[PDB]
Amino acid sequence: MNLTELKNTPVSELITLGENMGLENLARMRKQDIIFAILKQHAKSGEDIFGDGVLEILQDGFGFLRSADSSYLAGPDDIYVSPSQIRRFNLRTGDTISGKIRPPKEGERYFALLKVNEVNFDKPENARNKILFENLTPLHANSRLRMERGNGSTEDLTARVLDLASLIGRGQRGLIVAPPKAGKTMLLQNIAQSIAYNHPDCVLMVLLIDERPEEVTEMQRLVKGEVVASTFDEPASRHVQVAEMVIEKAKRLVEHKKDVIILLDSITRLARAYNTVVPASGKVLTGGVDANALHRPKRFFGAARNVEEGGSLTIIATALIDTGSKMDEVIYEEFKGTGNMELHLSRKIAEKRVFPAIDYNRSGTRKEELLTTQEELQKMWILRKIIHPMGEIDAMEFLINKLAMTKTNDDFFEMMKRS
Amino acid sequence: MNLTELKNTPVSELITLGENMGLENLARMRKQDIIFAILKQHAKSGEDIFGDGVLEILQDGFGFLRSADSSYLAGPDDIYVSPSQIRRFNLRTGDTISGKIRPPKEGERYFALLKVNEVNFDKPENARNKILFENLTPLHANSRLRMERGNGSTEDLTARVLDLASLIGRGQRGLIVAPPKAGKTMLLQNIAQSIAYNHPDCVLMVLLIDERPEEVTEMQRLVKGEVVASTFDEPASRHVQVAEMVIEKAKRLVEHKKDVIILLDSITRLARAYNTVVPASGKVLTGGVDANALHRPKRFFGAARNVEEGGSLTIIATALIDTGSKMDEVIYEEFKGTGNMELHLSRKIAEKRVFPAIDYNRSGTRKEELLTTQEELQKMWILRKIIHPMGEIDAMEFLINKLAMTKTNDDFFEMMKRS
Ligand SMILES: Nc1ncnc2c1ncn2[C@@H]1O[C@H](COP(=O)(O)OP(=O)(O)OP(O)(O)=S)[C@@H](O)[C@H]1O
Ligand SMILES: Nc1ncnc2c1ncn2[C@@H]1O[C@H](COP(=O)(O)OP(=O)(O)OP(O)(O)=S)[C@@H](O)[C@H]1O
Ligand SMILES: [Mg+2]
Ligand SMILES: [Mg+2]
Repeated sequence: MNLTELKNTPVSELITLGENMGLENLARMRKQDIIFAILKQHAKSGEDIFGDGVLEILQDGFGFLRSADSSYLAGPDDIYVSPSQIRRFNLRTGDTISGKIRPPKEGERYFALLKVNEVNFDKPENARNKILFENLTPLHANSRLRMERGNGSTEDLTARVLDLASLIGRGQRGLIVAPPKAGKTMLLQNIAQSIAYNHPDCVLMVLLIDERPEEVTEMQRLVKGEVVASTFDEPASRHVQVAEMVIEKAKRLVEHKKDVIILLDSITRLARAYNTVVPASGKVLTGGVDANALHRPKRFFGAARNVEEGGSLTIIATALIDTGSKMDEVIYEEFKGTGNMELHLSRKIAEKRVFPAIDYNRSGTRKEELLTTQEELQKMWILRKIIHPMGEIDAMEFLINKLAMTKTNDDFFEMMKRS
Repeated sequence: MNLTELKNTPVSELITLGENMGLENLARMRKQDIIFAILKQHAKSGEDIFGDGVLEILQDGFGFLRSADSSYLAGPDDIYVSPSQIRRFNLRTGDTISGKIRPPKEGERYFALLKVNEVNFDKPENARNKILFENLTPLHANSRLRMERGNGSTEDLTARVLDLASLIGRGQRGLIVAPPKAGKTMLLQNIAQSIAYNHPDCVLMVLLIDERPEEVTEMQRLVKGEVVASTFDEPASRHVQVAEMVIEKAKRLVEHKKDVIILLDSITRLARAYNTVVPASGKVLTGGVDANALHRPKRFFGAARNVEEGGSLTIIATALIDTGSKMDEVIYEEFKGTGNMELHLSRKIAEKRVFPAIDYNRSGTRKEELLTTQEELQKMWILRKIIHPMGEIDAMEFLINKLAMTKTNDDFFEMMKRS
C-alpha cells in the first residue's frame, strides 16, 4: 500500500478504514496523526508498505522526506532519511525518492526508508551520474509555448489575447505587473489550463504564497498539475522553505531534460517573507527592507533559463504594484530589467469590467524573433502599429470585439489584413 | 439550582439569597466569591447541583471549565476537569460541557464533575465523532447574509448603506478600517442587531479587546447573542486568553455544521497584546513589533471560511488607522490583502457629522457574484458607476438623501432606474 494513496483519500475515510483496523478514537485529531496511526497499525501486521516524496536536507544531514499534496508540511508522516544513504546515493534537496519504508524503532518517531527503488522517476544509478543544474549553459527561448487552447472555450479569449500580447516560450523569465483586483488569479488559472491542455508533456507547478485558503482550495480543485500553497496564517519561514522545496524540485526535474513550468503568486510576497526572515545586515533601503533580503528571491527568479543540453525551466511570477505599501514598488524597481517577458495589467480597464485587463501597448516580450515565424511576427507588428495610438481601454475593447467574431488567431489575422 | 441562572441574577439577589440561607457577611467581596459561598452552602445542604461552561486545557491536562458570563475570568467559580475525563470522552479546548458538578473534598477547592450530560449541545457519544476544523475544506462564501433590517426604522439606514457598500455572506473575512471617532462601535451595534434580527439561527458572539468598561456595558445590554469583553485594566495575557477561548469555541461550534459569527473590536489591539506577550524572536520590524508576533493574530483572523461539509465561520474584525502610532499602520500593512471584504471609514465624512461615514469607493467585497443574484448585481454596478466620480462626502450625502426618499433597497433601485 502507498502512503501517497492514503494522503490522497479524503478525511472521512478515517471512520471507514481507521476504525475497521481496530483504532479507537481517530475521529478527533489532525489528519497527519490519523495517517500516522493507520500506517503504524498496518505496519504492525507486517506487510510491505511503500513510500515516496520530495527530499529535504537539514543542516547536519538529518534528512527528511515530505509529501507534495500536504504542501511539504512538517508532519509526523514525514519519512526519515539518515546521512548514510544520502552519501551512498549522492542525494540532495529536491530529489524525488520512492521505495520501501521502515517502521520506527524505539527512540524514533519517524518512518525511515529501507531501500529506494526510484529516484527522480529513474533508476538510482542513472540519477547518480547527472550533472548539476548550474553547470548547464543557458540560452534564449527557442520552443514556443502557444497558449491558444483551440477548443473554442468561452474563456479562451484571455489565452488568445495573451498570445497576441506577449509570446511565451520554454525557458522565459516572466513577470505579471498588475494592481490588486485586476485578474491575476484567473489569468494564471487560464495559463495553467492552457499549459495542461496544449502541452501535457511539460511538468506544470503552481506555487502560492500567503494566499487565502479559499483560493488555495479552488486552485487545487481546478488545475490538473500539482499545486503547492502556503497560507498567510503560516509563518514566513514556512513560505521560504516551501519556495526552496519548489525551486529545488524544479531544478532536479529539469536536470533530466524535462520542461518545468512554475507559476508564482506572488514574487512580491515571497520577497517580503525573505525580508522578514533574513537577519539584518546593517544596510536597510527605503521602506524598512534589507539589501541582501532581495538577494534570495532573485536567485529563485533567476533560475528561469533554456538549458542547452536539454530541458527548460520557465517561471511566470506575478508582482504587486500600487497597493499603498511602499515596500511593494521598492521591490518592483528591483525587478524591472531582470525579466525577459513582461505583462502589464491596469486597474482602469478592470474598472470598466472589460477582461482580461491587459495593457497591450506597455506589455511585450523581448527577443521574440527566435520564438516565432516571420509571417505571424509581421502580422503582430502590423497589429501593434495599428493599435499603438489607441488608448488601453479602447485597445482592449477593440481587440475583444474583433476576436469575438473570429474563430482562431489565424482567422483574426486574415480578417484584419483583409480590412 | 443552575450555576448559570444564579450567575445571571444581579448581586443584590445573591446577597438576599445568602442572607436567607444562613450565611454571614457576603456583602463586601466579588461576585465569584459570593457564588462560591452559595454553592458551598447548597452542597452542604445535600441537594444535587449541576452546571455548564466552556472547557480550557492547561499545559498538563489540568483542565478548567470557565463561564462566558464572567468573560472567561479565572476565579473560584471555575470547575475542575481531571485528565481522566478528558481522555475518556475525548475533549479539547472550546468544548461546551454541561452536567453534574461535585463539591470539593479536603485538599482541593474546585468543583469537579460527577458526569457530563451534554457536550457541544449534543450527546457526548456523538460529539467525539466529529472532524476537526483544520481538516475541513474551505470554500468561497455562498449564502448571502443580508443586513437590511426591513422594519422601516431610521438606524437601519446605516445597515441599508452596508447592503450598498459591501455584500456580506456566510464565511466572509472582513476588515473595518476606520480612524478614531468614526462610528465603529455603533456600526458594530447595527451589524449585531441585523444578525440577531434577520438571522436568529446563526450563532453570534462579540469579542471586545481592551475596551472601556462603559462601552462593554453598553455592548452587553443591547446585543442578543452572548458577548465577551476584556477591558484595558486586565493585562495582555488575558486579552490573548479571551481571544483564544473565543476562537476555539467558534471552531468547536462550527464543527457541528453551525453558522458562527464573530465581531472583533479590535484586531489592532489583539495584535498589540500578542506582540507584548510573545517572547522576542530577535527579528524586530518597524514599529517595535516582533516578526512572529503577528503570526498568532493572523491565525485568529484566518479561521474565517465556508466549510464544504456544513456550517460556516464569519469574522468581522475592525482595524484602526491614522491613530498617530506607527505600530497601528504597520499592523494594517501586515493585514491589508489578507481579508476578502473591506469597509473603509473616513474621518472627513464624520467631521461633517454625516453617518454612516463610509468611504464607498474604497470599500468593497471580493467576487460577490457567488453571493448575490445578477440583476441586482448590475443594479449595484450601475450605482457604483454613477457614484464613482464625486467625492466621498457628496456620495454619502446623495446616498442618504436617496435612501431616505425611498423605503426599501428594491424601492431605491427601482427609483434609481426609472429616473
Ligand atoms: N476573463 C474574465 N472573465 C470574467 N470575469 C473576469 C475575468 N477576469 C477577471 N474577471 C473578474 O474580475 C475580478 C478578478 O478577480 P481575481 O482574479 O480573483 O482578482 P485577483 O487578480 O486574484 O486579485 P486579488 O487576489 O483580489 S488582490 C473578478 O470579479 C472576476 O469576476
Ligand atoms: N448612525 C449614526 N447615527 C447617529 N449618530 C451617529 C451614527 N454613527 C455615528 N454617530 C455619531 O458619531 C459618533 C460615533 O461614536 P462611536 O461609534 O462611539 O465612535 P467609535 O467609532 O467607537 O470610536 P471610538 O471607540 O469612540 S475612539 C457619536 O458621536 C455618534 O453620535
Ligand atoms: Mg488573487
Ligand atoms: Mg468605540
